[PDB]
Amino acid sequence: GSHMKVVYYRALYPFESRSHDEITIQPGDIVMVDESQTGEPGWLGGELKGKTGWFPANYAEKIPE
Ligand SMILES: [Cl-]
Ligand SMILES: [Zn+2]
Ligand SMILES: [Zn+2]
Repeated sequence: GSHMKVVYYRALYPFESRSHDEITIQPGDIVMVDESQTGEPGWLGGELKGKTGWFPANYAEKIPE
């Protein structure tokens, strides 16, 4: 994917990671996001609890700065 200026997303729906490059999120988790892979809806990539990876972009919401 592509790097972007670091931003924070709050998870809205649960997602369970399966591959190395995915992360698990639960509603309310805050992810520090620095990557995207464009798609419909595509993927966002970032760090949560010491792990890094993709999660589906429509499963979280951008937190205003
Ligand atoms: Cl797609
Ligand atoms: Zn493995
Ligand atoms: Zn992959």
